[PDB]
Amino acid sequence: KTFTVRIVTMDAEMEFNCEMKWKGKDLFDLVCRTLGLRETWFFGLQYTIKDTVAWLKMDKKVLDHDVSKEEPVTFHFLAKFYPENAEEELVQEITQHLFFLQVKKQILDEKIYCPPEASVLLASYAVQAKYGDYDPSVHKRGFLAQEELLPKRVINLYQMTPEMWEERITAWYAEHRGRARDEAEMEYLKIAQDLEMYGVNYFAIRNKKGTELLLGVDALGLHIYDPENRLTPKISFPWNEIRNISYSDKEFTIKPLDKKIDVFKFNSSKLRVNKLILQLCIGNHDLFMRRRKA
Amino acid sequence: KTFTVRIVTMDAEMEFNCEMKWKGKDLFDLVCRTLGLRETWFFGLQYTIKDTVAWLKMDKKVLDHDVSKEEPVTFHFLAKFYPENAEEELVQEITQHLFFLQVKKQILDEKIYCPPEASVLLASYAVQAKYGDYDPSVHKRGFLAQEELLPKRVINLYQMTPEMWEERITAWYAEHRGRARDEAEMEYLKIAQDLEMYGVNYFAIRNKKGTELLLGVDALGLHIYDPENRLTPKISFPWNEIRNISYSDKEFTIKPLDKKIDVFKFNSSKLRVNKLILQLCIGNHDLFMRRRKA
Repeated sequence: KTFTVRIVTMDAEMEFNCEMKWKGKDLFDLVCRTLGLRETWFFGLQYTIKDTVAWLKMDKKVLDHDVSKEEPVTFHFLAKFYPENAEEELVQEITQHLFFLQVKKQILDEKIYCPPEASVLLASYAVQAKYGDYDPSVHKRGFLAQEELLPKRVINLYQMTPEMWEERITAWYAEHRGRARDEAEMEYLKIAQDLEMYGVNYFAIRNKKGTELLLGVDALGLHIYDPENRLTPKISFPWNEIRNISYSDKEFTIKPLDKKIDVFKFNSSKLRVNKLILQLCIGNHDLFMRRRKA
Repeated sequence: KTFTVRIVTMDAEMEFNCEMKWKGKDLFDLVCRTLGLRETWFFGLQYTIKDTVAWLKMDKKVLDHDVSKEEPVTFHFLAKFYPENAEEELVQEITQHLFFLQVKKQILDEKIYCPPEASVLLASYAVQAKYGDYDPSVHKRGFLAQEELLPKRVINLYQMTPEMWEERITAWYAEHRGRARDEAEMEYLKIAQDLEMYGVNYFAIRNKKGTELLLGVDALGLHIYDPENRLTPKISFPWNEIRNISYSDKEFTIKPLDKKIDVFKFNSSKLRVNKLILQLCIGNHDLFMRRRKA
């Protein structure tokens, strides 16, 4: 027969009857159809193995994955890949909305570094999206007292009173009058996507000299960071300038298209992490080309 | 022989020896070459007839123009047309720079409406472009005291001292650390180009019911505004939807390509103004078509 699956989006949770033998693709397609989401290339169904993220594979039976067999089998529907320009690439409202909620949560939880003035500008669009137009007759002093709008780190950097933080957000909010909810969420993405950590998946690696570094995998390419600086990578390899990315035991090899550049090798200890790195490299390389033409 | 011509750019003033019989084209080309400017189609050499703007005509002798002959004969080198997409179309540093200075002055002079928070963010990029990275050891409280950074309109909307505005501007300025000066000017333009009044030439007109209205001519088309609202036009005629634009006496006729829409007629009495409207319509329409390979 079927087994119950619970799907958690950034919006809500829902359940479906999964045919005991369906593959990831079947379940994934059903979720996307239900949401009315056709820009499917950015999304996946996430589960966790130990303390590492993993994504359902399209060509593999759902119950063959390393997931609890206990009903309901639960997956989180999330963006696995990010566009380079949200305004250009995200055509549907549902798609824009789900990116907005996912990225906002990353900002509020300090997964993406966001400086204070940017955080206030972002909060003002989140307020527009939720409340609609500012109206001083309805939105009186203190109207935002129970809303989570800013990263905690930002409060630590400024020594302002509750009233002054509210005023700073309101000031920007007042200038968005006339903007529809969906527009506000897109404006939010437009600002967020310029943040240096936006859309980057970081992994601890070691180069051949044994130096601890971070690998960043993103929509633009593969990047090497010093561990103390997640903002600006020291080396970048654009997706269209990489010939091959292979893995064997704890070692990855980045093969440049330009033969004048030597192959770049690094090590990564966890098998489950390496599997994820490969998933993200293949997918990002793919979308990079798709978004460019072809 | 020659006569001295004074050319005023947004950067500085310079003088040239203009041959007694040179045409507009000769003097314009000399100015562009001197600036190292090849993206010349956006620019012209401006003078004033009574209270109205006028542009040097390329095929007419400089001295046959209705310009004061008191040496130095003076022209202002200015953008007459604006790109639809500044980041894409303004490729040379000089072109970007001249656009940046001219639009900034429009903002500071209140020719383009700009709300307060936007004004501060804009100012912060103007500061990055002028001073380079924020350095608190050099840029002490008060370092911006003699700079004109915000529209007077904005300053007068609040009870804030110059030091308080400096604080707001500095907070943003601090977040631009690492941005090159030319890049900061482009960031300024990207924000400015989205302001509702950006790039619009306005003219007082009367429709056939005798109603006072404003004609807006810009890179995208022709627009009809209520005089009390220069931000949002009530009617827009995109350039690719207009057959032709002409006038006879004080009457202009806009002829839609969609025969289902009646021609739009309006009056404008000042001949000097009507000549300017025509030039701006022809040039904008022509550039719009050319951007679209037609």
